[PDB]
Amino acid sequence: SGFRKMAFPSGKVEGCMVQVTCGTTTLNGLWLDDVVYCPRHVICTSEDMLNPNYEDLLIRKSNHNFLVQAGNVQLRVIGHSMQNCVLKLKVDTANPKTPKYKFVRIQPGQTFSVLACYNGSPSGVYQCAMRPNFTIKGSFLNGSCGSVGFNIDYDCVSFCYMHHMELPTGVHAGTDLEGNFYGPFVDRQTAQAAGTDTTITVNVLAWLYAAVINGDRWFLNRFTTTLNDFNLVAMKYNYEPLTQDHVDILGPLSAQTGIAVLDMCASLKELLQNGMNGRTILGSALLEDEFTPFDVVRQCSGVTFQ
Amino acid sequence: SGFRKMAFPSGKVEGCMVQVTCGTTTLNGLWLDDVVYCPRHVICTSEDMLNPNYEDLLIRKSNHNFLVQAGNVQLRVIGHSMQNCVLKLKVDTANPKTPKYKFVRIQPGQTFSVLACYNGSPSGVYQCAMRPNFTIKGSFLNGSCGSVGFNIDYDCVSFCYMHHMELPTGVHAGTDLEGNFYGPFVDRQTAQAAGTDTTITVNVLAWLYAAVINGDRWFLNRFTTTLNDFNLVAMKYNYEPLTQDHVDILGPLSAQTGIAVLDMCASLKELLQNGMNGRTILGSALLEDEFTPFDVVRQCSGVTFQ
Repeated sequence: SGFRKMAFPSGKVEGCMVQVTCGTTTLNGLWLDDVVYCPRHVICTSEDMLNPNYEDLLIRKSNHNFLVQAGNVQLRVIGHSMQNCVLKLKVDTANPKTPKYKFVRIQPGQTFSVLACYNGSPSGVYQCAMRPNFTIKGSFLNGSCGSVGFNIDYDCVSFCYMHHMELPTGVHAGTDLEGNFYGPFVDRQTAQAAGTDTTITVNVLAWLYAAVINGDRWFLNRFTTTLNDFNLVAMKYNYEPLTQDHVDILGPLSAQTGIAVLDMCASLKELLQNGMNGRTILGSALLEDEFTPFDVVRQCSGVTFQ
Repeated sequence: SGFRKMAFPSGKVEGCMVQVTCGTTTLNGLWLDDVVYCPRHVICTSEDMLNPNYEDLLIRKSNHNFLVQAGNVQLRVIGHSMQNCVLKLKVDTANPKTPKYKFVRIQPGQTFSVLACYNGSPSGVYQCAMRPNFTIKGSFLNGSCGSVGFNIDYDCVSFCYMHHMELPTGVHAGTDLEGNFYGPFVDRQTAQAAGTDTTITVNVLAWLYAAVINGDRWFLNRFTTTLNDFNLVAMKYNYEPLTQDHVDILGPLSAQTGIAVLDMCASLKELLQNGMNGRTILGSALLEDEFTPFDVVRQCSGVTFQ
């Protein structure tokens, strides 16, 4: 038993992290096959970030201007191209540690593991979620750019996030592995405002199911509710509205615990109005929304990977 | 910026996990060099656990009774010995992926990363702490026995925990890599009661320092206090008493933020009495004690590893 904020094993990603240097800037890159992916603002100086013209900055760069280093082995750049907001440096050597990988663009509310790196060297791993405003609440310092978020399906590594910038508000924004930013953000140092950071209601319900599995049942009440009457209360507290698709995803958890989705909603509705009265749920005094229904199933059933 | 419950990269440990089977029981093992370490209750049946005599059970076992499997490669057991509560199965093949490792016995309050495994296959990684009652609040299912806790110092992997059993209360107990249990626990299925689970005060202070670094300062008050007057209030709330050694460890954090240790204690003392009044600190409505002062420095400065 027990429930922890669990990340995926990062071994298969550690062997793909390299150090990319272009001029004075040095950040991390993702070495898969004979291509290295990195944020395109590696070609910028501290002054260029205020208003960069990436097309013009890239003209004055040649293949021999990029220093790709894997530990102590130097990679030779044979060709460079800019796809959206990422650079694709084609190197001469393929990565022998290239795993069965895949590029995926996730939706808000999904979770993934982040491997924070500095100078191509791994520093730590943690789990987080794509907020509804397309930001993530991560832990990044200067030089962490190029760190990647990923999930694992048995033996396949699904890359879904590359870190690009920290907003003046302390939250983090990045792109998929094709160079398309999540949200309306751009890679320049300017005041960019994010929207309302709502709570991922479907994730909260999955977390309450995990609590019942582990013995916490005090929040179970005698009431029920309707999908509409719940969303009416949810919107008032800046909670994402619940749809029928969300009910279908919670089906397995409903079957294992013997508690209907709408009944669990009635317990949550009560919690949203009356609070938690100093009690805790799974050792937390707040409602957690960084576990998806799949995360709960995976952790409460012991799913392994290559 | 930002602050996350960060675990160490598990790549160097993934390559050391194997599957150990003896009769009907199958659990995980740690393959370092030509030796495989695993819990000794792998030789027990479900009935033997109620009152096992490990000496007598081990006599009826030969080297060819243990099935050590690394992925799809079979290991040959050449010699077995029982050191305290762990079995040391000497195999014929040395692990080519053996990292610079080290066995260490940690003290209560220290933190480490856990690699939860099933059938020798990694499942997830999370960070946790050795509670003052020598238990850990982990996430383990049946078959997770043999999973290891570890830290990383640059290129050296320090193994400090092996999981053995789940207590009837839902908490977890295990041994160091020499087979000595943490706490007064034994590897048999019987009612074992743990003591008072107090709060690790030194870790809470380190966490408050991390908050100030990241912009949360509302808890900073105008008071101060003495080491004795604080411990008087701490003991009332089941907090570990603070010693001078703890003050010395918080020195660097005191220098970076410009806030004296005793002043931060005065802020904590206030929080312990008046509560948090619905406010949060680093996104938490409770006082966190699973970050050591070293963890905070490491995450707020970007320490990398091999």
